[PDB]
Amino acid sequence: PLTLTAATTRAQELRKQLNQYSHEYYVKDQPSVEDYVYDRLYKELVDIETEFPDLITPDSPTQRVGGKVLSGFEKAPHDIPMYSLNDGFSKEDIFAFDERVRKAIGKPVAYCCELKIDGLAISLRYENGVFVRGATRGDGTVGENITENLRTVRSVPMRLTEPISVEVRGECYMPKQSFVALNEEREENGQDIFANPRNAAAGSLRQLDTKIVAKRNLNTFLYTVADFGPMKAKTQFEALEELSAIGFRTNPERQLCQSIDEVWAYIEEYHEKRSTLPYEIDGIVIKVNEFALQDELGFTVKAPRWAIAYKFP
Ligand SMILES: NC(=O)c1ccc[n+]([C@@H]2O[C@H](COP(=O)(O)O)[C@@H](O)[C@H]2O)c1
Repeated sequence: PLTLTAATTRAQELRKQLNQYSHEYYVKDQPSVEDYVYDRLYKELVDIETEFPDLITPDSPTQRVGGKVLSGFEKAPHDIPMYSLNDGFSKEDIFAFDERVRKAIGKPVAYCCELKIDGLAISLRYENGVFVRGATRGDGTVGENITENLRTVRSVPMRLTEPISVEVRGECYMPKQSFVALNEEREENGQDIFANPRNAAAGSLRQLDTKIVAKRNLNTFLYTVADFGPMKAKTQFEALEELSAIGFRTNPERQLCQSIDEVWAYIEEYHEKRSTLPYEIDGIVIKVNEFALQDELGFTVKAPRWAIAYKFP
C-alpha cells in the first residue's frame, strides 16, 4: 500500500499541479486542461489526505471548501490606511480634476484608467508568499479579519510562486450570474433576496460559516499594495502588471492614457460597454500613473489627490 513517506511526496506534487490548473482556471480565466484531468488528480489528493490527514496543508486545493465556523470576526487594523476616493460625475469634473493635477505638478500627466468594481474592498497580507490575513476595509484604519472566508475564494492564492511578503488590496465581488443564481436559491428557500451584487458579496463575506461562503462563488480583482517596498513597479500600470505576475487576478480592461482626452474616451467606451461585462461596475477610476507624481500630490484626509472616481448615473 501507499506509505506515508510516498504519500508525503506525492501530496506536494498534486498540490503544485492542481494549484497551477486552478491558477489558470480561476485567475487567468483560461484553463489548459479539461475538467476531468483536474478532477482525477483532485480525487487522488483527497484520497491521500483522507488516509493521512496530517498531510493536509493550508495551500491544498481541497481546503477551498471551507469548514471552520467562527464565533465572530477579530478586528483587523490597517497600519497603512485604506483611503476612499473623491468622486466625479461629469465631463467637467474630470477635466477639472486634470486641471488641478496639472496645476500642482506643472506638466501634462499620464493616467492609468481602471473599471470601478462594485464589491467589498479587501486587503490580503502575504508573508514569505503565504496567505496570512484577509481583511475588509471597514472604516479605513480598522476592518474585520475575514481570513478564513477568503481562503474559500477560488481566485485568492494561498501560496504565491515567489516567497514575497506583501499586502495587496482590491475588490471581492459576486459575478452577475452568481448573483442571479444566489437570489433564486434564496427565493426557493423563502429568504429575502439581495438587492444587488454588492450587498450579496458583503453579506456573503459576513457569514461565520466558511462552508457557506465557499458556495457563494465570489471572485476578485486586485489593483494595489499597502507598501510598495517589496514591489519593483514605479507606476500604477506597472503595479497592475506586477500583481498579475506574482499570481493575483487583475482586471484586463485597464488602460494607460497619455492625455485627459484619451481618459474621457475610455470613460465613454466603457460606459456604453457597461452591461456587456460579467460583473457590475459603478464607474471608472482615474489615477495619476507615476508614483513619484502621486507622492507629490499626496492625500487629503479622506482620499488621494491623485485619483478620482467617475461615478455612473
Ligand atoms: N480545468 C481546470 O483546470 C479546473 C481547475 C479548477 C476547477 N475546475 C472545475 O471547477 C469545478 C469546481 O472545482 P474546485 O471547487 O475544486 O475549484 C469543478 O467542476 C472542476 O472540474 C477545473
